[PDB]
Amino acid sequence: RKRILITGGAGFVGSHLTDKLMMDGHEVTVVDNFFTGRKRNVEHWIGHENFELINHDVVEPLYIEVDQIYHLASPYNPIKTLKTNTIGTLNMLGLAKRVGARLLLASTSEVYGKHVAETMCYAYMKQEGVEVRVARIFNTFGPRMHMNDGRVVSNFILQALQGEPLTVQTRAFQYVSDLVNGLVALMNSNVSSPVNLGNPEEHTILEFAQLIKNLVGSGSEIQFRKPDIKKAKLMLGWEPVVPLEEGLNKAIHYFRKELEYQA
Amino acid sequence: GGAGFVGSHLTDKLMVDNFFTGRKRNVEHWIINHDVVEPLYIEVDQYNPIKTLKTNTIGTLNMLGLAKRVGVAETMCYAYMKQEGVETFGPRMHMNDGRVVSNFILQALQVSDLVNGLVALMNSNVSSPVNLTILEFAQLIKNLVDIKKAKLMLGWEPVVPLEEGLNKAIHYFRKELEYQA
Amino acid sequence: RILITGGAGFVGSHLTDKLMMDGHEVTVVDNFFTGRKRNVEHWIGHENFELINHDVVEPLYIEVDQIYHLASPNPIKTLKTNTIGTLNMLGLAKRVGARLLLASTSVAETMCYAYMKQEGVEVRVARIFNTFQYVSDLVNGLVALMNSNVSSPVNLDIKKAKLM
Amino acid sequence: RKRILITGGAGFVGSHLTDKLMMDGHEVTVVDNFFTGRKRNVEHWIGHENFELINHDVVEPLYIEVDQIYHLASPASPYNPIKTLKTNTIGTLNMLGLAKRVGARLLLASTSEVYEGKHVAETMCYAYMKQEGVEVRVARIFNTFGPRMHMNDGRVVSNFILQALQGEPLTVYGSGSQTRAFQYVSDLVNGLVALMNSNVSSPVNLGNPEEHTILEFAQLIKNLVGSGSEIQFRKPDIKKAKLMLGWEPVVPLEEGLNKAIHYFRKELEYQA
Amino acid sequence: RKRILITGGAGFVGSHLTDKLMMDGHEVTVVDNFFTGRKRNVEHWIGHENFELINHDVVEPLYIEVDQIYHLASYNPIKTLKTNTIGTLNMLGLAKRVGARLLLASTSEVYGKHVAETMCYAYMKQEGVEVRVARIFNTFGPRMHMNDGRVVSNFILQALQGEPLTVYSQTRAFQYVSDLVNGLVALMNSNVSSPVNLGNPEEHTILEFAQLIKNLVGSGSEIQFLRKPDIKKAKLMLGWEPVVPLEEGLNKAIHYFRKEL
Amino acid sequence: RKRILITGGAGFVGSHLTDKLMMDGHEVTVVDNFFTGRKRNVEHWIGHENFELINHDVVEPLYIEVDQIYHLASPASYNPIKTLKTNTIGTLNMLGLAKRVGARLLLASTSEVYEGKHVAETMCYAYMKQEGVEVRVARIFNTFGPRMHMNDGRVVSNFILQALQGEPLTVYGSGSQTRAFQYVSDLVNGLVALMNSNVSSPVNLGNPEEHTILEFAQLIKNLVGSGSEIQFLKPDIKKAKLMLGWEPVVPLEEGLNKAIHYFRKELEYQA
Ligand SMILES: NC(=O)c1ccc[n+]([C@@H]2O[C@H](COP(=O)([O-])OP(=O)(O)OC[C@H]3O[C@@H](n4cnc5c(N)ncnc54)[C@H](O)[C@@H]3O)[C@@H](O)[C@H]2O)c1
Ligand SMILES: NC(=O)c1ccc[n+]([C@@H]2O[C@H](COP(=O)([O-])OP(=O)(O)OC[C@H]3O[C@@H](n4cnc5c(N)ncnc54)[C@H](O)[C@@H]3O)[C@@H](O)[C@H]2O)c1
Ligand SMILES: NC(=O)c1ccc[n+]([C@@H]2O[C@H](COP(=O)([O-])OP(=O)(O)OC[C@H]3O[C@@H](n4cnc5c(N)ncnc54)[C@H](O)[C@@H]3O)[C@@H](O)[C@H]2O)c1
Ligand SMILES: NC(=O)c1ccc[n+]([C@@H]2O[C@H](COP(=O)([O-])OP(=O)(O)OC[C@H]3O[C@@H](n4cnc5c(N)ncnc54)[C@H](O)[C@@H]3O)[C@@H](O)[C@H]2O)c1
Ligand SMILES: NC(=O)c1ccc[n+]([C@@H]2O[C@H](COP(=O)([O-])OP(=O)(O)OC[C@H]3O[C@@H](n4cnc5c(N)ncnc54)[C@H](O)[C@@H]3O)[C@@H](O)[C@H]2O)c1
Ligand SMILES: NC(=O)c1ccc[n+]([C@@H]2O[C@H](COP(=O)([O-])OP(=O)(O)OC[C@H]3O[C@@H](n4cnc5c(N)ncnc54)[C@H](O)[C@@H]3O)[C@@H](O)[C@H]2O)c1
Ligand SMILES: O=c1ccn([C@@H]2O[C@H](COP(=O)(O)OP(=O)(O)O)[C@@H](O)[C@H]2O)c(=O)[nH]1
Repeated sequence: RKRILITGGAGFVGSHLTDKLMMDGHEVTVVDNFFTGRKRNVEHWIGHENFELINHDVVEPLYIEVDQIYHLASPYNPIKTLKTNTIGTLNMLGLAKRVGARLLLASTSEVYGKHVAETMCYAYMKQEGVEVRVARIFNTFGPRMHMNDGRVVSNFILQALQGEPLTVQTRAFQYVSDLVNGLVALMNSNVSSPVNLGNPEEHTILEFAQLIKNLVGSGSEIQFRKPDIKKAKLMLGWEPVVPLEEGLNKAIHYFRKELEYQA
Repeated sequence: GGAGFVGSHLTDKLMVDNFFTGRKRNVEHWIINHDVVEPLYIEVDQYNPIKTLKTNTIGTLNMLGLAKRVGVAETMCYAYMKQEGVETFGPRMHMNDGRVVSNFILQALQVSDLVNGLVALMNSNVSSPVNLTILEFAQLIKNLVDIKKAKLMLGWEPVVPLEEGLNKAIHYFRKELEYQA
Repeated sequence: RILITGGAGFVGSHLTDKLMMDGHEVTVVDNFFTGRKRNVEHWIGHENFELINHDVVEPLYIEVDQIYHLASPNPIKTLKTNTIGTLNMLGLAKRVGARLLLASTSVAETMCYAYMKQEGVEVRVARIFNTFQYVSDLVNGLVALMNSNVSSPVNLDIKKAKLM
Repeated sequence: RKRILITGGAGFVGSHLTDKLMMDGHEVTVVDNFFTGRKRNVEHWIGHENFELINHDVVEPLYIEVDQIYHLASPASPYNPIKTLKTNTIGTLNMLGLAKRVGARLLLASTSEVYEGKHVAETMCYAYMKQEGVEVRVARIFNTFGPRMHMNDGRVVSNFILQALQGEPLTVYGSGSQTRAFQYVSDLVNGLVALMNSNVSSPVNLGNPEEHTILEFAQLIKNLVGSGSEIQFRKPDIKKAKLMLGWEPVVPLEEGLNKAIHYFRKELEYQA
Repeated sequence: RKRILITGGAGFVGSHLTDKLMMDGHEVTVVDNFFTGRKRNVEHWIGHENFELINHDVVEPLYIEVDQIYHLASYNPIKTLKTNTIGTLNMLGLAKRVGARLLLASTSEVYGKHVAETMCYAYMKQEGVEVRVARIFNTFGPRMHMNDGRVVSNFILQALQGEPLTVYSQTRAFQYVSDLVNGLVALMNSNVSSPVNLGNPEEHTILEFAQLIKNLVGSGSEIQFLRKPDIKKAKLMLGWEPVVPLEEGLNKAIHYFRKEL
Repeated sequence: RKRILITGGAGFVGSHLTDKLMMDGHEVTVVDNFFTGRKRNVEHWIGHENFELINHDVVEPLYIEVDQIYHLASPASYNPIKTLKTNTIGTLNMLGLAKRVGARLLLASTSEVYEGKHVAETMCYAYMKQEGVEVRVARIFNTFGPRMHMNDGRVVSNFILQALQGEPLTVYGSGSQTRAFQYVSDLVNGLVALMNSNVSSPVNLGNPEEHTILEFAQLIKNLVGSGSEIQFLKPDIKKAKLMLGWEPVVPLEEGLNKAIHYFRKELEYQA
């Protein structure tokens, strides 16, 4: 069992990763500045002997002894984002260099500051021999996700839950636990080249509208880049195993829980 | 300290926090992550005991070092005054604090007047300190499920009755417990 | 290895002598705000003594075994000394595993029991009374209280000190 | 007349830019860490009342009162990727912060290679413009040659001048049908000053659209040098600069090559 | 009347200087880390509206708004060098910043206080800092250091104790302190940039001093064996000269030593 | 073989030292802020595995792990305040470094102690006495050779310049005053000898062989092959000779020729 640091672990993906790593009995250190993260996503672990929550900004230098580093800190405010993606990543690479820790960069499918984040990691690998991992994350959904990210899956759930009409090409979405398995898979693998972590199983916009409507139980009216993971299938033995129905239900539950709290 | 219980209701009426015991949801309808232990520079007009003690002392020292710059914590206020010329239940409250009233509500389910009193003492010239049955609470919560100095120097008094105050608090407690499921 | 903050003072300097007579590596930290360097100058030069011009509100990084924190003197500087200065010695204590004795009177106490409960700092709190009690006996009491096992407060009603 | 700061001003382009701004009577300050720049490139201005040379790294914060900022600070690649990346990102952020703090206009010297860190460098300038209202300018610079240029930059024009001067055979990869577009530095320098004082905050290509085949450069340089050397075996679109700035390369190739050949020859003789 | 900073103003020369400037109704400020100075030397003034004491090391940057800076701050060799170099750099830095006239208290052993001189003239030449350099000669009087080891202290100590005056024919000249202070203020408020000798041009041999002090102490003590100050420049520019006879001087100094012991 | 730090190693003396120590197979680190030094004087070693160049100012604290420290970082003569700070704060720092990492420090002082070089020596002995730092002090006399500052107002530099440029060789007085000059490789050998010796007291490193001003003028005139017109207007190394067994071995004509070559190459570059 290892000492793991998770930047942005108080967010959507980070908190779910935090759950799994705590379950495996690791010393998880979460660093978050709560810009888009919430203390609530990890508050169940506050007090636990192997967990620690630090209100810290990755733009500011951080000095801790850890074994692994999941760098997931990246949020409207373009300057703060650019500084986080660059100065923040440089710092985590500096920290991994100083304490001899492995760093996984949570990059994005949008690379087809995140682009230069990949490069910075490879700059430290090529030059300072820092063990790096680069995951190219595609569209991900689930509990604790940002409800108003304007994305097509979130809108349909919201509109369905409030009885509003569902206002309406293919979309690929993966459940968050799939991604979390993928990150952990990649982290402990020996693949240092970039790896696509997304769900290649696509569905049309209308198909999601019709599926979510049924799963919610609403009387709402309907008005008027596919991820290739053959590398992950082969190098990691990884693929999404959580069915669309099971994942959507857990997410619908979370949204439902949140909307009732705002009344 | 405005991301808290009294902090949020005081922010509300008038329209910096590390979210240690505060939450963003308490003020997010108006949208700095700063620990008051660290020196803060902005131009204005008006469980873990170590962190609590460092906050109340080093923190209050800063705000007095800020107040002085831009024009036991009680004693530090009067030290700055003399030397440097420097001048409860409700929603969003801590449920698991251990308070008698709070405990009864949790077992049964299973503040604006303070905001006025802070404002009234603030815009007044009184720097001197000013103050702002068990069964009957139990039987009332079950159904629904000395300030004389503030009366002469301020003319302020609590005007919200007891039942108006508990029901508004009960609503909040219920809302939270459903969220925990 | 013993560190005495405010050891160029009334009590600190008699405390300084007694500990230098027993041959401990005394280090006196002081800012001379109220303490006179004459009080301890007769020790300057010897191998065991060291005098450091230092204000406790500024962090102090030294390596000692015991800390006789007696630093206490303009009301604002007095409050920064009692609060921050104490937080800096408990931080020094916690950092170098030093046993700390507070010199309370008949807030800093609370910090001292905070660091014991939370960070496991060995602390000693002496509620000192009016001294001119004679100073030689107070040193006897402070030195006795440091090398004992009583964490709680002890007056120097001395029913507790006499029996413990 | 203005107070101008030039980061990387001790290098190839920056020093030529420095010459021009000094001649125009400005208070030019050069900030450089001499990682690839040379003090000789600007030593002629040292002592002059309007010039100041600072040994500074743009990765470290800098606080000086200026009106305009020419951000040319970026090492070249023949090397040290971490320092390059840190310079292009933390360096730019430092200068954008300065420009915001003192109300200064910043021209970023970007590159044609964006068609690393130069890309995210552009984005940061616009982030500051959009959010902090900082006046920014972005030049996308194409291949530039001339005096004070790095001779071993692996570039095709540098190699031909070198091999010709040493009587070595001029090596041509392939059939030499590939085309290369090169601008003299005083042209680029002219584009940069124009762009700075214009009101075009969108990226502007500064390059020489006049192309020539590899074989054409080989033979021209061969003749201009006067050697018995043997021959062995992204085009800049600048209509935006031509229209918004009234700028175009006006220095003929021959005049520019003679001057570059001179610099190389003077340097090679000093290394003997 | 001006805002005067005096570094080392709690020392021997420093403190008598603080006495005059305070008596003249100035706003004096002492910055001192107490390395070889004592609070009782200036305790007389603490609490006064125009006096302020600061326990401060000049090796650490200082930022106060003063008009004139008397830089007198100066066993432990490394700390002394740091104090005399960095310390002086800081006060010259301070003076450049708040436009103050700095007077350096240099010594006659210049014939690193030499470099402190050279720094003051580079800040004058290059940054336009008004500077005053006093080359100070051997001084004695009240509040002087009994155990410093100089020929005059040992000859009062050993006289007063009854111990033999230890003598190692060569000549020394000594001025009284109230005379060095009068000439320090006179140099500050003058227009002389170049260094000016502050001393007493009356040499006495080493053995002469030992028998002299004896007849002043009047104790049963025996004797057992084992750069002349030119002040003409200070005369004509400053109108300053030692006015205190040696005899009266040594008496006042013995009265300090005898009271202490 | 040791890890050696050379401050100011991009200067005249420093780069020639750097060459020698790199040839001897040491791990040489050059620290310089290029205020009077030039990267070209050392660039041939950049890329080599045992060489590292750091653009650093010794007035700023430096933390490196080394065995020996050659402290040559001091500008030549303009800006007095920066010279003063480098010689004092710069030295305090390099001694502070030496104390922290246990390194032997050689200070390059000057014969002018017969500015800031005097007090630089004292600081070294303060650290030796108080902090047990192993220190060495070389009192360097006038040195000439390739890579030297040409416009240092020095009598030999001026004579080569004026001769190379066909200008008249101006000689003040009758030119009967005498000057002693050493070639740089001689000075370097002395420095390495002084560094690896056990002599911690100051040691003069100079060429005791003196010549009159007019003698240098006429020799330099002849060695250049110029038609320049002539117009009109001491190092004691016996301790170095005995303790280190060192003495200058490079003849004057040989040293002057190599120096004349350097000046000549430089003036042509200034065309
Ligand atoms: N969410 C997706 O579907 C998706 C898609 C592609 C890529 N990704 C990648 O996955 C990672 C996790 O994203 P998410 O969807 O959980 O977003 P999120 O906002 O839930 O997670 C970001 C977390 O980082 C923290 N943070 C941001 N800036 C910080 C700073 N300067 N200092 C300290 N903490 C800071 C925030 O407070 C938040 O807790 C992201 O980095 C993103 O690039 C996510
Ligand atoms: N509510 C009551 O009945 C009551 C009773 C007695 C005293 N008080 C006083 O009234 C004040 C209001 O209490 P509340 O009910 O709003 O508590 P709260 O916990 O809701 O709010 C306190 C806020 O201060 C912030 N904070 C704490 N330590 C900090 C630090 N070191 N740096 C930055 N921010 C920090 C927390 O994040 C929190 O938001 C409290 O300070 C307390 O001292 C309240
Ligand atoms: N008998 C009494 O006089 C009496 C009565 C009640 C309480 N006490 C307590 O006993 C303790 C000893 O008191 P004392 O009379 O010996 O004190 P004192 O005033 O004689 O000595 C206090 C010492 O602390 C030093 N000091 C003050 N502030 C400092 C700072 N910020 N940093 C470093 N040094 C600093 C002073 O220079 C002085 O040497 C005190 O802490 C006081 O609270 C004493
Ligand atoms: N010259 C070309 O052909 C060409 C082509 C495309 C783009 N550009 C752009 O033009 C700009 C200037 O190019 P150049 O050929 O003059 O480059 P150059 O390599 O000759 O000079 C860059 C200058 O900046 C200095 N510098 C480097 N890193 C620094 C740091 N971290 N802090 C402070 N100073 C630093 C270097 O020493 C050098 O003087 C570059 O940014 C380059 O991207 C040039
Ligand atoms: N009086 C003489 O015999 C004599 C003779 C020649 C020269 N001088 C010069 O006159 C000046 C005054 O001498 P003095 O006899 O008063 O000496 P002194 O030792 O009595 O005075 C020195 C004062 O400087 C202070 N000091 C020392 N280091 C300090 C630091 N780092 N920061 C702040 N304060 C510091 C000490 O606390 C002390 O008060 C000295 O500079 C000395 O060089 C004196
Ligand atoms: N050659 C001589 O004639 C001679 C005579 C007497 C003494 N010396 C001494 O020999 C040493 C070498 O002198 P030189 O002739 O090589 O002169 P130089 O000017 O060529 O060497 C000084 C070197 O130190 C560097 N430097 C200056 N300030 C610095 C700082 N703050 N940080 C880092 N580097 C800095 C300069 O860039 C330069 O490379 C000097 O200490 C000088 O005092 C030389
Ligand atoms: O005059 C200045 C002001 C800013 N900075 C640097 O530029 C960075 C970015 O500035 P910004 O305003 O974005 O950051 P902030 O000061 O608000 O934290 C800062 O970290 C500073 O280090 C600078 O070099 N010169």
